[PDB]
Amino acid sequence: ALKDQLIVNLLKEEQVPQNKITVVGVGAVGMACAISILMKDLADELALVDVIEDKLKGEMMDLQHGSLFLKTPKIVSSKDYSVTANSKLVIITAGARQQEGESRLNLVQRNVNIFKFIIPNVVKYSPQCKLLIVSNPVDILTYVAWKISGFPKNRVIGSGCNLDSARFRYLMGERLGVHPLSCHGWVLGEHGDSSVPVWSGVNVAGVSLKSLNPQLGTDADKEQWKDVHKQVVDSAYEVIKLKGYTSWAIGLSVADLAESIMKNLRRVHPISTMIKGLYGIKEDVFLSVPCILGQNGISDVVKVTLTPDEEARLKKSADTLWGIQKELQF
Amino acid sequence: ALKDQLIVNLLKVPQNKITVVGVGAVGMACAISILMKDLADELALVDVIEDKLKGEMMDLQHGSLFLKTPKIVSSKDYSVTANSKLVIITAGARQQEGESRLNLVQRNVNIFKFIIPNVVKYSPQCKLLIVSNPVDILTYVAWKISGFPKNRVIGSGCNLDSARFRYLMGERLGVHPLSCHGWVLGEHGDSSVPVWSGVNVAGVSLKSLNPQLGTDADKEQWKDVHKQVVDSAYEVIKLKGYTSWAIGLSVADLAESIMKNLRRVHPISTMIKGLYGIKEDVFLSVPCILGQNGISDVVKVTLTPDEEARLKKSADTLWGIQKELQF
Amino acid sequence: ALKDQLIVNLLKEEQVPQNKITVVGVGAVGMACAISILMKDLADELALVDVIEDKLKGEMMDLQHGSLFLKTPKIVSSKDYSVTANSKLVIITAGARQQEGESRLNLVQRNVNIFKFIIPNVVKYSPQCKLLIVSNPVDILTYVAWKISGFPKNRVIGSGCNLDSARFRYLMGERLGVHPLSCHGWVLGEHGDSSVPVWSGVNVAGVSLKSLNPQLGTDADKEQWKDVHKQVVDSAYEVIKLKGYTSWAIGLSVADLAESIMKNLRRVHPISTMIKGLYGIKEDVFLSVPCILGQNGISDVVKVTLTPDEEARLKKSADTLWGIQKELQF
Amino acid sequence: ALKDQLIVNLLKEEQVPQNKITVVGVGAVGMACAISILMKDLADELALVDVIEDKLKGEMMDLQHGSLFLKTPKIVSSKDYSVTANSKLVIITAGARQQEGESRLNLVQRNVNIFKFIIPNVVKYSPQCKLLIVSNPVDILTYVAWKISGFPKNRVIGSGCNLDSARFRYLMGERLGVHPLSCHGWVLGEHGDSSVPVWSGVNVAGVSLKSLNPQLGTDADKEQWKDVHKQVVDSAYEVIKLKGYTSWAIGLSVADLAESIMKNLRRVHPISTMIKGLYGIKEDVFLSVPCILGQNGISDVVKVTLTPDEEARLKKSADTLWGIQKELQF
Ligand SMILES: CNc1nc2ccc(NC(C)=O)cc2s1
Ligand SMILES: CNc1nc2ccc(NC(C)=O)cc2s1
Ligand SMILES: CNc1nc2ccc(NC(C)=O)cc2s1
Ligand SMILES: CNc1nc2ccc(NC(C)=O)cc2s1
Repeated sequence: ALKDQLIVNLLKEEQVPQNKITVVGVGAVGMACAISILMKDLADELALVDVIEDKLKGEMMDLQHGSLFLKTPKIVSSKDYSVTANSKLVIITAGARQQEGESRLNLVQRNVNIFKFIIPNVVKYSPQCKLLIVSNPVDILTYVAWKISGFPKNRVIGSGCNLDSARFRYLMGERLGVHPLSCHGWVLGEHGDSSVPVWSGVNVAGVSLKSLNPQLGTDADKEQWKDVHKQVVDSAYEVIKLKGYTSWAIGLSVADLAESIMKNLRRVHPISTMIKGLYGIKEDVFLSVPCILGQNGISDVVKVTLTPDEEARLKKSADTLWGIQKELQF
Repeated sequence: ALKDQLIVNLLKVPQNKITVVGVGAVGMACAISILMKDLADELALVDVIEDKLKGEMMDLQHGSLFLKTPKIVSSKDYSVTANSKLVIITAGARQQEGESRLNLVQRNVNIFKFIIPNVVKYSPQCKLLIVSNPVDILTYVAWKISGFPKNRVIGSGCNLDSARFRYLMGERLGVHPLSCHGWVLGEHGDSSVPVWSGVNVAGVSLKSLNPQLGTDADKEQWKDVHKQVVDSAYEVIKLKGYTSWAIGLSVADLAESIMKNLRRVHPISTMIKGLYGIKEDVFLSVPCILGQNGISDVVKVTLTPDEEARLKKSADTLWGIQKELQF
Repeated sequence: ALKDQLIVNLLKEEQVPQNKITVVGVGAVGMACAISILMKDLADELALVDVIEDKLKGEMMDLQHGSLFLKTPKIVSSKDYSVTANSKLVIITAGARQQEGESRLNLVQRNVNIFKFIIPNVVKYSPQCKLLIVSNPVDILTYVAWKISGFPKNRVIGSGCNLDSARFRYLMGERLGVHPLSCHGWVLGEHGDSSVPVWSGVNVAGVSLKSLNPQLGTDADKEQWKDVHKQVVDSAYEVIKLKGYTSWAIGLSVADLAESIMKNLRRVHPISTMIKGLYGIKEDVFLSVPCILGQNGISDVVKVTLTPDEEARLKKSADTLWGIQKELQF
Repeated sequence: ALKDQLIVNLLKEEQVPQNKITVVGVGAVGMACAISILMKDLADELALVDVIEDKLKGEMMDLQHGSLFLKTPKIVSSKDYSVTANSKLVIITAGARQQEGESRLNLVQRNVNIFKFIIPNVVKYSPQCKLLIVSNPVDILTYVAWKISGFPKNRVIGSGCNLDSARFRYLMGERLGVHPLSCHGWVLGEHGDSSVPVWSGVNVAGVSLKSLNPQLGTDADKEQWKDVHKQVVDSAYEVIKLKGYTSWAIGLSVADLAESIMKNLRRVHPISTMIKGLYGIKEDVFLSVPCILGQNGISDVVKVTLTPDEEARLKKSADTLWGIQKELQF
């Protein structure tokens, strides 16, 4: 054989991937996660799982054909979860998505049913994985993943408000003429209608914008900064209305979270976690708060100081989400 | 104003602007890969479907926190493309299941009659990167319509075909594609030419280890690797309905050589009149040095009698189509 | 020629670089700036200039030999400033540097005299450039480079406290178990002994550490956070005491500023610019305050809200700098 | 405590890194390897070891102070090898270095002695690491580390001719007006004076320069391409004369090798390995041939077809190294 003429093999294999990531679902969100992760060099192996064989194989092939331009030497796919074995991070994007005028919360019974199959099959083959949930309603489905998997809370993460805050910071940037990296501000709570802009923390160079205008984000605000939060809440729906779905931004947001996990960075992200014990919340609610993210998932939670109004808005989001949790049928 | 309370302003054009024409799957794959390789300080998108266009723009803009391209704009109106260093054309009818890219030619020539003069109007000194199919004929057309000197009119050509060939060779050999070397030239399509004479790892000619390499007499039928290269788009189209990611990555690799003036060699579409035994204004892929002025030099690959035959055949097939077309 | 057999030239070769950077000085600082810039792919041409013929050629050669691993296709050097033609960014690292036990301010007479030569030669060949001053005392020398150059003040930028703030954020993250990217805090004023830690802006996820612990950074602070700023002031002197000089941190700091300039990012950095008009300051003092940095340099200045003590401290830094700058002749 | 007021901790972590790299030796070569590996985001922990305590701690601090600009969250140093525990890759750059005019082979007994201390300490704390030898003479010192470590030969790699081949490709590029990435050519054998340029493999776009010019690299060569290989052999001496040492190109070369290993790329590099059984070599000689390099080190060797003259040169290189190697006191 030509190969053996050209190459002397010196070593019996033992290929056990060291930085493997799995993306479950090859819809537009999942493939946006994939290309973003590939282009950030975060993994030595990428596996894709879905239920439509042809679509899955074609997406796998299309990525493989770009390998020259990449640094991820093994891209694989199967309907069978054994392909995901030894993943450090498994990203769940499968399930029904919201239509125009439909709340993400309306997706819950359909995606719970799907999760009942996906989660046990995922955790089966990857004892070291973190589970990053992207499917919606993301906060409820992170709770669901946690309950079905039996994983400890640090290992079950929801993409949560990482995108909402990125959007908030983009829109703020545009108003001030400053790059979003230098515009700081947190949208917490539900990834959806009841999210909470934390005006008290919104700043450039440590300068509190609320300190300069204490009516920031209220109806009295002459510059109507609340509209920036409204734009954040409406963003997914506006993009859905224009191009049919969203993909690129969530892909990049998920890639940003993957980077923190895979590279043990311990950056702070507003992502879905259990918050029993904070802000007077006494039940097992999952919602976005600022969490320190690394190789063991969420190891630490930042206790954001909230005004009485912000705290009320967060408890409100927490009641909403708990109310849907009480509808869950395991 | 809050802004004025916060910031003292002291000072009232982009220098590395890229435009992508067409926000179909190819176009948007180009856009995401360009954004993720930090090649541009402004990205403009142009298409004719207003809602689709604005939505893709917005979806990109929402990821800005995670990118280093501070201005992302879109419009149907080509004034948005002004001052582009590079303009990438991906628009037009796209390859369909079970059909040659050559089936798309007249309709795309018609559309280029509109797009190209509008691009030239707002960026008279850009480099044009044609991706639309059939890319070899459309690169020629772009050149004729624009009036640009030929160095500034480049087709994505066989960059991707060669990438696919090096992936497949790497999979056979257990080696990364970066370390597997080999060229697919000619048409970006069914008449492409694998230059077996050049295929090598670490400077070791595979033909030296297997003289029949790529012929019918090759006991390990490496010709099938080229067959896989030719069929690849057809199979991917059959499976997922179009191709996007590999071509976006390929186009971004080329944008990088242009924007960074790398002078790397790529098998990309250029006018081959008076080279490799060819007499008409045919564009096809040969290895070209690519940089800030586009294509400045061509590598004269030493072709076997056959490889030269296949290459002249690929040229004939294309000039066959190009001949009998109206513009 | 083999070249002509191999290659047909189709185009006359009128090369003019589009993203050229020059580094003046190939001491440890300049070469650290060089390698960091080269590894962030910010330039299509790198020019080096110094006065020691052999050292310059050797440094250039060593970089050139790495070209396969880089994406900067032309690296050149010369004593003659014609080598620097057409630069978009020129970085000045040349001049005397402080010994152990010597103030950066003690370098000023030597480095003013050298700037009288360097600055007109840079401007002669790079009429479109921004000037990034790194040579010390950086605040006074930015003022000097501005005066000599005839450039507008937006295009004459001092590396300032970009490094001091990076040190502060590193030390803070170390204490808190958080990546520096998520620890926010500004050190302003002189890049030197009179710098000001802005405790009122120090935060994680928008949470003010001073609201948590009002004594933050005072002598009554039970965790002695003032020790963090003292480590920042002393950093250069400690590293100089240990390895003889500093290089890697300042190289990375300068590369960070080069990125914002070359990619027109409009990030906010604490860098040296004129502050006449703010904080009661009447004279042409240059010091660090947070500025928006982009392709035309510093286009905007953020007005940080300072406590009375912080502001008094910033005004004293200005006074210190004016004390030396008022005596300069050039 | 302020940390606890700010942050709630969820779990006591496994603080064991997944992608740890250690650099032994913090002279110019070691620190250029360090800055390059930092800027390529290859590791989640960088450990430095050397024997001079002050210089060691100064270099650690200087790197540490740039953390904000990096994605390597822990940088540590110690003269104690406990600091290196759980390294995936340990890069040995320590020992005496070429003075001006000095042959790398002249360093051999000094560096074998240093290695009798270094290697067992490294192996104690990372029994599963790959070893990357950079110290000179690198071929013989790779043999020494292999013998002392007791590792299987796949896990003991010498940086070899990776740099010599990068230099060759740089020079060919500047001759042809092509980027080094698109110029191909292999320099094999000893990293030093007896290296062998393989003229038969020298190509652009698969076009053999020898096919164009049948006298390429020979005494008859109109254009004296052999000068190009002479320049490769002479490069380190020239740079040492000019700047006193070499650092940047070797830093970049070592980082490129680290990348292949750490990301399991399975690229081919001309690096130091045992070539017993090739080219009629009957003894445990280490020298550079093209090797497939990945997460288990050197898994495969490409068999280059050499002319009789090229093979004779290569066996000459083999004999030279074996003369010294075969009599080592250890
Ligand atoms: C077990 N049921 C399902 N598994 C999966 C896995 C992936 C996907 N994909 C999408 C895009 O929703 C859908 C389903 S439905
Ligand atoms: C007739 N003019 C046209 N311009 C454009 C510009 C972009 C596109 N988009 C695609 C993907 O075909 C289609 C057209 S048709
Ligand atoms: C008097 N002019 C001078 N120009 C330069 C340019 C560079 C340097 N080098 C350093 C490292 O200070 C020193 C001088 S002195
Ligand atoms: C006692 N053995 C030694 N270990 C080491 C470790 C590092 C270095 N460093 C250099 C610069 O040679 C030298 C030695 S000598």
